Amino acid sequence: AIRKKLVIVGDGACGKTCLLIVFSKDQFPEVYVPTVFENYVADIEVDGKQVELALWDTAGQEDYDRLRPLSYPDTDVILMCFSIDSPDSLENIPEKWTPEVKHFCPNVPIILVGNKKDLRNDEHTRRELAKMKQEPVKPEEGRDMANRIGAFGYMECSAKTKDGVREVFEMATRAALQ
Ligand SMILES: Nc1nc2c(ncn2[C@@H]2O[C@H](COP(=O)(O)OP(=O)(O)O)[C@@H](O)[C@H]2O)c(=O)[nH]1
Ligand SMILES: *[C@H]1O[C@H](CO)[C@@H](O)[C@H](O)[C@H]1NC(C)=O
Repeated sequence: AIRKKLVIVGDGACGKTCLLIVFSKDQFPEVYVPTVFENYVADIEVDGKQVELALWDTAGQEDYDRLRPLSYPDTDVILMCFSIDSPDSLENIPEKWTPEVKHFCPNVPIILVGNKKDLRNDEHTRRELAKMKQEPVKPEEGRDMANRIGAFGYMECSAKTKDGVREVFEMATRAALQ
């Protein structure tokens, strides 16, 4: 049975747990899904192959710099997340998450994921970000960061609408396999 360990990282509130939840809920047959993910085993089928994806969430540990990395050994793929409603979350990709992940997970493939894409054209978030002299992340900034950090790929998604979620995990699975 092919098993791959997936760790999701990124700033607090950038949507890591909701992303795992939407994906996990999409499994068939339908199962009851918990609200915490550590070696959570999800079954996926990708290009005719059954894969056990063991999901680890760093939500709740984003400030535990010494404890969080204990989860990194044997990781096969990384979902590195920022939120499209938070340019600050994007800046932490090269400043915090990428040096960390490359240190503890050398040569482990990274999927760069822009969560909450439904917020890009959200009138309320535009207003809030404007108070800080910021605006939503544009797709091209996401793509350029992916190249900059050497990510396997860049994907945008919304856990709210579910758009792009499937494809995030398909890409992560292919990367873990390859
Ligand atoms: N609009 C929108 N909100 C989201 C999305 N994903 C998560 N959220 C909300 O953003 C907040 C943080 O999500 P969570 O998954 O707990 O982030 P975490 O801190 O990285 O685990 C919660 O209020 C979520 O309901 C999304 O795709 N779109
Ligand atoms: C399972 O999910 C429900 C929401 O769907 C939540 O109320 C419950 O606390 C969760 N149980 C566990 C063990 O995560």
